[PDB]
Amino acid sequence: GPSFWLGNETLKVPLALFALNRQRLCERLRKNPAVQAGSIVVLQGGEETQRYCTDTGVLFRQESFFHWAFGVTEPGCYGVIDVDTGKSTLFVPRLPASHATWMGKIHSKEHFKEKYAVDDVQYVDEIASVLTSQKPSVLLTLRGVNTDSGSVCREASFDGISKFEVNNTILHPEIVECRVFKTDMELEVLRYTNKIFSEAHREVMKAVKVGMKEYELESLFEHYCYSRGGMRHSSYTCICGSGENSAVLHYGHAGAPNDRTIQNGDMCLFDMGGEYYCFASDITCSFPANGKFTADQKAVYEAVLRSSRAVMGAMKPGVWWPDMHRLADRIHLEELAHMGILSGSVDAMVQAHLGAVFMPHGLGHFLGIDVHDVGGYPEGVERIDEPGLRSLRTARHLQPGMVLTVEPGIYFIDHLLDEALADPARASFLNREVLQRFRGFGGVRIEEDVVVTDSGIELLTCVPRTVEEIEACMAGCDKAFTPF
Amino acid sequence: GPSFWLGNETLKVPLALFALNRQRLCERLRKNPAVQAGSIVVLQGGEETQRYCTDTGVLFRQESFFHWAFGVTEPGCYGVIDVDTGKSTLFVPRLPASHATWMGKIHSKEHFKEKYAVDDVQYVDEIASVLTSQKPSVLLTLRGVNTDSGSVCREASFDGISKFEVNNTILHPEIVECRVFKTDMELEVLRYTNKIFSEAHREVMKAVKVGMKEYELESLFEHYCYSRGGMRHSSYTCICGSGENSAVLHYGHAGAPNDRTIQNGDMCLFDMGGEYYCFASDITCSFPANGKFTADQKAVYEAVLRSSRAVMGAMKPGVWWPDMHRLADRIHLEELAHMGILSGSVDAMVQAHLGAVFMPHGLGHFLGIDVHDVGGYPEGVERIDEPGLRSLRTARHLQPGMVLTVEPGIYFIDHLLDEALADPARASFLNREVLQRFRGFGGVRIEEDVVVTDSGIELLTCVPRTVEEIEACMAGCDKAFTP
Ligand code: PRO
Ligand code: PRO
Ligand code: MH2
Ligand code: MH2
Ligand SMILES: [Mn+2]
Ligand SMILES: [Mn+2]
Repeated sequence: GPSFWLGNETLKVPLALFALNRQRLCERLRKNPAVQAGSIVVLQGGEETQRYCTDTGVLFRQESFFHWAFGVTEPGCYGVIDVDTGKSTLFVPRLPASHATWMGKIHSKEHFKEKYAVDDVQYVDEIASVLTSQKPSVLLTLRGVNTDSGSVCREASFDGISKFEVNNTILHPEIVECRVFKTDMELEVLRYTNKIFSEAHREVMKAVKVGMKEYELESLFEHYCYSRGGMRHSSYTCICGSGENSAVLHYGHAGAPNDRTIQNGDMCLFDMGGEYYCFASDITCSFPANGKFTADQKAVYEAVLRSSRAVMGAMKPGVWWPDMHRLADRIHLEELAHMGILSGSVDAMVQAHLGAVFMPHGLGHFLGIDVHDVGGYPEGVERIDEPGLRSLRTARHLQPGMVLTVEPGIYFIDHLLDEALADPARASFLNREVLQRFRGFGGVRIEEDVVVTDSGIELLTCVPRTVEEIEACMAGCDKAFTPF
Repeated sequence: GPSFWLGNETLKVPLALFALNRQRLCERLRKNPAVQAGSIVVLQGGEETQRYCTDTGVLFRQESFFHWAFGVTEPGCYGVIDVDTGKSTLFVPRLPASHATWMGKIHSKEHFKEKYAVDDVQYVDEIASVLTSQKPSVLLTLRGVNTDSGSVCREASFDGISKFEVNNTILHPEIVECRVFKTDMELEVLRYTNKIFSEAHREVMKAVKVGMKEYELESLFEHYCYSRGGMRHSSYTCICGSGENSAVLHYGHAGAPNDRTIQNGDMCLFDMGGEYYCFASDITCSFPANGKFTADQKAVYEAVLRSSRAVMGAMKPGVWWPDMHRLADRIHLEELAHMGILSGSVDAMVQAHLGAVFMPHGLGHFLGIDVHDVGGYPEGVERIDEPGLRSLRTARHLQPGMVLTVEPGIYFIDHLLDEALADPARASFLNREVLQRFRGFGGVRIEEDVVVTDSGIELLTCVPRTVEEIEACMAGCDKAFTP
């Protein structure tokens, strides 16, 4: 069958991937006792948007559920699935003649049918007539709450939809659950995005020089990924945090746009990712700007390497993700105590939530079509109201087919350190004279992407990770990729 | 005073630029009979957005009128200007403590006052109280129609604004008119954006090889502009059209995403643009993929070079922009006839609107904080209902300080050609025996950015333009090498 491809060495993604997702969704819905025979899933694709009141176009990226089901890159579409038969119908815009001048060839419905390997293609202006002729019992539309943004998913609507029976509660939990478990075809794409991003991280480690701006490395990474990987869209704003900026967890946004000069002695924390055909990946590398770890840098870094690998080594089906987060906390505290930053009983430190002072974010998150992927907190799975754990993006137990980031870190964040020092329950653990040396250190984060298997995990990411590996990578002469 | 800067060799932009814009707006409003004493201009900045229902952030770019007035890069702000005194007050978000963990330092109001060189800074939630204390006669807010998108500008609103007198008709045409005329400080930024984009276009011409995907060149261009120019944001999606794709005017969007393999013999049309600190520029270079113009490519290309240079040489204050569009049409028709593609009376071709078959878009547009900048069709300036001319983004007369693109092109667009061949009014002008050779050629567009001056124009763009200059650039010749 057909495949999405951007030529050269980019990955061919079969449109069969989306057909399988549609099948899986129907299979799940058929088992839901509330689902009536004759139901039709109705999804609405994204539309082109512009900047404020201007005619400046925003680069179009498909809505994630719609992509998951159909893989359609064009704006202005709808897609429906007959639950009982699995039959798919794509609705495409009927375009004006002037499109051929400004935008490109006006493709036939048959072109789209072949391109997307759906059962039928119709024009958007006929959606009410077409669905009427199919005599559905109920239209199943998408409405629910994303548990990372708190936003409500936008339900499909079209002129005439008021004449149908519409249910907007059943679909969301079911399609979310399908997205949580990746098919082998989806995993192939995530292996590819990890390959390209792993290569680009290596090129950045090779190219970094003291005196560069953070954004120079962001730019190089993005250029490698687009020109060599076909990765055009960003799945999130890149974090290139040097020096004290590596303690700022989502550094790099408009308010803090990666314009610090990298200095001799800095630690760099490079959290850079993106997507291919709307499949995301998310990798973080930490390394000394000047290519040589100091003793302090080695100690902090190897603490996070230790928790990274202890978590990966423990992950397998049935493991509770919050237990992995607490495992990382305990290891960080042990290592910070060995360094002399902390003293006392690590058991007592854990009871006082001291780990969250050094790792205030969740250990890691589901990954898929969104970087913070859906389904972390389905009905019955509660957020834990404790420091650190409350920021976890899932409190689920692991099952085969889940894709997770594993991203422990240790940071020196002044307002958290200052809170802890003011609190007698935590202050006693902290050795102020040693900690003072680490003020302004920033932090270290090591982020791997993994898939849960029947027996453990498959690591998707492949970057240098030990101190010796990183130092060797940075000292390499072959860049093999020199734009100007 | 303070400046915006991204270090290295990027441009330092004084915040005085925005203070001057505020002063100019107040001076214009003071002369407006609809404006009473005690008025306050109220603008609302852009907010952060996310992709659909996800927590995936969209890179924040400031709303253009707000930027013009304040130069503020942070989301969630408001800004007000006392018309009588020019006093400026910036309102910034009151941030949660957790911001310090995830997003960065929580800056004081004094930090922002110093950063932006405004007269006062307050928190956004205090805006009703602060404006109440100033006892304004009326709040002047922004509402009007963008004549390229047809969208209505978003008017500022806040909790409690219903307790004020609000006027939303006065401000828009006045702040638009201010934006139409660039200050010397604004021109410095547009000289810089043209410098970086011109350099990046040269790098693309040097790097292009038969067999590359179009998007490889898009990527290289963007990398130059960001890493060397600090140009992070795109002001529109790059058009990297090879072969027949060069006849698709806004090629490169999600539906046609620059994924064609460049072939020997292709013409390339690279319309590649962007912005620095929300100041745009927009440049198009056309060139043979293999670095050597064929006779046919030279002829089409030099036809557009001729119209480009004729328009640039004719532009000056008082010139009616539609007359420049028709000048380009006449030159294209003359040159297409000199090539043997057309025959007959060129006067008759013009009367038949034949130029629009080959150039269906407007000759060029205002440029500024938006790539298609505001103010092309103020009240009383009408769109001309003729082929080609109806696509013009302004029908104004030129005045000093306007910034325009000059972007004639010639394309071979099958459905427009076929329409002309079916039309007895146009068909006889076309010589199929020669035209058939140009089917699938794509097209050529040459786009320069210029400033209208007292004496004519200032050309901002600096890229190779003659056949010899382009061939030298693609062969890796240094700059300052003069064929
Ligand atoms: O947002 C999150 O969950 C992770 C934490 C560090 C950066 N990304
Ligand atoms: O949109 C416009 O007015 C011009 C025409 C060619 C591409 N940009
Ligand atoms: O977390 Mn990246
Ligand atoms: O038109 Mn560029
Ligand atoms: Mn992550
Ligand atoms: Mn233009």
